[PDB]
Amino acid sequence: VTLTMFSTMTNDSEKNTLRSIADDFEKENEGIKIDISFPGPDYENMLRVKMAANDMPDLFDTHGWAKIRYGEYTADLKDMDWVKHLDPNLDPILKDEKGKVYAYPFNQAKDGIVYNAGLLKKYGLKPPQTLDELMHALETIKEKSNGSVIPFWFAGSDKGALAQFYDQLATPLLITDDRRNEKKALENGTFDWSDYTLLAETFKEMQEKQLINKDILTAKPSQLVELMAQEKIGFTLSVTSIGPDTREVNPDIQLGVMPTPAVYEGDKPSWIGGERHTVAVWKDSEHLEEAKRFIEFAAQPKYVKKIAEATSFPQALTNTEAENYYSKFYDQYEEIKIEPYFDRVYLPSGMWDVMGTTGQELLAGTLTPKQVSEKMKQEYSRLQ
Ligand SMILES: OC[C@H]1O[C@H](OC[C@H]2O[C@H](OC[C@H]3O[C@H](O[C@]4(CO)O[C@H](CO)[C@@H](O)[C@@H]4O)[C@H](O)[C@@H](O)[C@@H]3O)[C@H](O)[C@@H](O)[C@H]2O)[C@H](O)[C@@H](O)[C@H]1O
Repeated sequence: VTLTMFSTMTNDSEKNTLRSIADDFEKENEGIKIDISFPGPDYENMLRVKMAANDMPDLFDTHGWAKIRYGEYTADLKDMDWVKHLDPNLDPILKDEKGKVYAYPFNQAKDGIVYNAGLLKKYGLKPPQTLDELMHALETIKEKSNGSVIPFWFAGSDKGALAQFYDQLATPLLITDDRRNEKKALENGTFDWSDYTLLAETFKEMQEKQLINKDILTAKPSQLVELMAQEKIGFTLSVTSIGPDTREVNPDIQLGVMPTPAVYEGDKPSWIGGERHTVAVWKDSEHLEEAKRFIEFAAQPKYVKKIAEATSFPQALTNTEAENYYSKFYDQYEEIKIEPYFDRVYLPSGMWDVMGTTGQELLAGTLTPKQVSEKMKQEYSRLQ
């Protein structure tokens, strides 16, 4: 029997690691073969088509939507052994009031911004805690290195790489400042999107002042490691997970990680948390028990550790004696709270693609910042 498995993993390191775990399983389980697909930027649409057809892979990544999008398609995992080791922070995300456990997490999100620590030290820059401090850090980097380095780098041929910027900054913009937020209108379903303009404007000024890569619209995730590894990049969104690979290329580099900065004075930064890579079992799998056996195999301390190390993402289980990759900085920001992804819990499914699409067009010049907010509103209403 062959089990189908789908994953949102796009990093060669992590994908191979997953593959070799799948292989170790196959060699310990005679009847059972595992085929894994990694469609990356096309993942979410492929799974929407599979849900609509009700023809799901046996194992599939839920990538932040286990309950809200995939819930009806998932088998209940609550009786599996690994469950007692789930980091409590994920309890409300992967469990419901019935006791159901919707998916198994390979890791979890703790997303901010990654930077070249040695470069920041060279320009007398502390890690920015506000958007405005970030913009100033970008300006210093540019003029101080005299244009040698790209202050903030985005693989903008990939929509998600741009959506990511908006999605993270929406939190401090619209949610966390209890004096300036839009939770009520978001929970009404009446949010008008005027605030969102600030984000699009910010990105436009970043390209206006050459604070980002000029090849942003053509830049691909492939190219990042190379440039970080040769000290031509100040900042990237932490989700690019390049610290493992760039170290393997150049062990001299001191990278740091910092939370997503605040937008309004008085507000604090936030880590953005929740699911990153998960595997759920299709409720209607013909090999339910085999599919769960893969998960049980994968949840062994050793394989948790393998998969943990293949990224810089923190671990999801409490059972691993291993420290998180950036535990050093996390101690330094023990004060900072964790927020869920803005699009995962405050928006209907669909807004992520619009976020990324409109990020591209802003950069290409097809839309002004105001017209970006307008497209988001239009699509947000359409989704209700
Ligand atoms: O991050 C918030 C986002 O989370 C879910 O999105 C799922 C996501 O899956 C694919 O990307 C996963 C991929 O992300 C990283 O890689 C890149 C390049 O660094 O970053 C982009 C996302 O910011 C991504 O498109 C690029 O591949 C990460 O390093 C890697 O480990 C991950 O496997 C897909 O490409 C992307 O578009 C998304 O569909 C969630 O569904 C979203 O709603 C949102 O909350």
